[PDB]
Amino acid sequence: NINDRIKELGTLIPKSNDRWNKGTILKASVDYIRKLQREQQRAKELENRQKKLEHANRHLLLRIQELGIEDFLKVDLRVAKVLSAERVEGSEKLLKLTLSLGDEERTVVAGIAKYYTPEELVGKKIVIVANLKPRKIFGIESQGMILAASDGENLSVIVPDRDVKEGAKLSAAL
Amino acid sequence: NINDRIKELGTLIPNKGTILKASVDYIRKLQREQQRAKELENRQKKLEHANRHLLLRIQELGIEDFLKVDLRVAKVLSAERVEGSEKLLKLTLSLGDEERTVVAGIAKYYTPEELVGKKIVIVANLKPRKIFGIESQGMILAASDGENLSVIVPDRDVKEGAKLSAAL
Repeated sequence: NINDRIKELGTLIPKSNDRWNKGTILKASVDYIRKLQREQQRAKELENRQKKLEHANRHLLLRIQELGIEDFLKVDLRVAKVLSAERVEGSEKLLKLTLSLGDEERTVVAGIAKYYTPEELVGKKIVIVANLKPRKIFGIESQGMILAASDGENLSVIVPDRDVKEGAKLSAAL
Repeated sequence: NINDRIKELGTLIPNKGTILKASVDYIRKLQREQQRAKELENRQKKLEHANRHLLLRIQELGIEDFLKVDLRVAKVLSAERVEGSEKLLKLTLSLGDEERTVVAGIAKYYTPEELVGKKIVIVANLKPRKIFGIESQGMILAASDGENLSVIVPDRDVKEGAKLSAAL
């Protein structure tokens, strides 16, 4: 009832290595508590610095990843229209896209051959990066590049919600 | 003292058996919450590394951003006030190799007579911006305090078109 609980306090209290009375085993208790009280309060004050540092770290990712208008304007995203698509012989991954920006016709290469059929591409309004650097592929020049979104399993080209005249430049204005 | 110091345990936690039994609970609780702090004290060890890596990255990012700016000394060749505007000055500037044209908004703070001839620091790479009829290839550095506008000039004399460099 009482002595067992005081004896229990003896178990939780660290090794005394000293007399086993009743008051002594109770004295250490208020000592133990007071110390633990001090520790947690010092640790609790420390945690506030960690959170203050937590946000501070995040806020530094924003700063380092910030885009800016002018940097963005250097990237020219425009809606295109597919004219034809043919599978490349000797490759089960590449498709040669013929695109229409209204005025300029472009030749792009895409890896969606497994995920996309030429028949379903013709007529589709896909978004591309026109400015993007040509990378010679299979002895063929890929003028501009195609935007994609991949989970690894699922491949997806990008499309405007409504239909729009081919060639429209994507803006972030208002 | 036994009862009085037990009573002290009453002031500790925010009937003799009740608070005694309420003490072991406070103990067991504290014996857990402290065991966590030792992990959170090692958590904040990794967050110390994070701040370290990001700053050095920002530092490198900061230095890289500076070298993008090609600060070059130019020499005013002409200065004529723009017509219909009381704030603009079209300035022809020799850099020693090619004479660029630059508009400056320092009309109210300067006379063309006092200006012409002085070797001033400008921003070279700055994109050419057309300002009502003139194609300014770069822009000039001017300090403003609200009371005084001041163009920027090297302390000693140096060859025109010199590349203003910071140390590193």
